[PDB]
Amino acid sequence: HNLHITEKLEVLAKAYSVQGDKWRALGYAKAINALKSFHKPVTSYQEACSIPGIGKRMAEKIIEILESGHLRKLDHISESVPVLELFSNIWGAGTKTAQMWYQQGFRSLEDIRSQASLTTQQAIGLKHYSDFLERMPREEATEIEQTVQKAAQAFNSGLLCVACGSYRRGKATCGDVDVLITHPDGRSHRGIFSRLLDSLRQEGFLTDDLVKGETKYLGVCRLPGPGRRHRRLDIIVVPYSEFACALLYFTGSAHFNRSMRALAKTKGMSLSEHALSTAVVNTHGAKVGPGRVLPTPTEKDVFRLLGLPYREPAERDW
DNA sequence: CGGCAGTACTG
DNA sequence: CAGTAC
DNA sequence: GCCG
Ligand SMILES: Nc1ccn([C@H]2C[C@H](O)[C@@H](COP(=O)(O)OP(=O)(O)OP(=O)(O)O)O2)c(=O)n1
Ligand SMILES: [Ca+2]
Ligand code: NA
Ligand code: NA
Repeated sequence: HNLHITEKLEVLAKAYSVQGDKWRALGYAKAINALKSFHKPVTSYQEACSIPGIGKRMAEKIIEILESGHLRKLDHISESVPVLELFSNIWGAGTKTAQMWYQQGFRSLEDIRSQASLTTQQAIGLKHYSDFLERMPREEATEIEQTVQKAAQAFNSGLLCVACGSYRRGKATCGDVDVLITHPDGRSHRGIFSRLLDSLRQEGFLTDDLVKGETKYLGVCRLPGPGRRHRRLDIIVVPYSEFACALLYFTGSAHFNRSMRALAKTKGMSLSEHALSTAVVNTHGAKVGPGRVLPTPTEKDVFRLLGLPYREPAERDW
């Protein structure tokens, strides 16, 4: 493996990310992930400059670690970065909020609890700071999925409930659970949140609400009994016609999703959680021209329409 | 030069 | 709207 | 940061 250039680069990428330089961190993340899974430990520059996701600047960076075992840029990391990471790991606080709290003199979560002004969402995030940093065993995700299914199938036994994300990709542990709900009849999915969430609330299962939209719920749940932790839970209701694209999107991974949107763009197509469709119309779309929705009854058709072989969820774990 | 996704909340 | 998240 |  490459673990003597990546380890240095990953410290720079984190500092860029927590300081809000989202695009530079992207390029670092890609270039790093390239190094991770390369067959060979890289030897020198051409080898580098001739790599996908490694350009002149990164190439220069790559030889320093090769030539010197050190990269000078690592000596100019702001002392703020660890605190910014601490603050942005609060659900609901991002880089802008973290930088403002830092500028205001806050340095610890005790400072935040006692003096910061917090949104409803950030207060819930703070209250579950440790829990939301933990992963749950996939068997607990199954229990959470079944709790949603049981509550849903009580109002309409036709409803289909599927846990996506890292659960559907087969991982041993899961950061949170994303439950997708549809109905093959095409309509009965509409307006089920009021009853479903009221039902899950009457349990004591749902403990906090983060986002209560018309098709999307983001909140916090806890199963009964001792030794249970609070978990992040999303519930997304989609029409049956979008089910394939929604399953793909919410199964991820997020890096797999990014690669698929890029591949779709090469074919003049758009890929979202709602549809695979023909482009609107320079770059980043056009002003007029809605585009056509391509028929995607199953996940397999999205791959096919992109000219790609079907990948089971476990093989999307990029 | 400029995209690297578009949309959904929240306030 | 800006910020955050998916 | 990467890329076209
Ligand atoms: N920035 C993001 C965030 C999410 N997603 C999609 C793909 C993810 O798989 C899915 C669910 O979001 P999560 O953050 O829960 O993704 P995972 O379940 O894969 O995260 P984890 O590895 O912790 O399990 O939404 C995306 O495309 N882009
Ligand atoms: Ca998840
Ligand atoms: Na956060
Ligand atoms: Na999630």
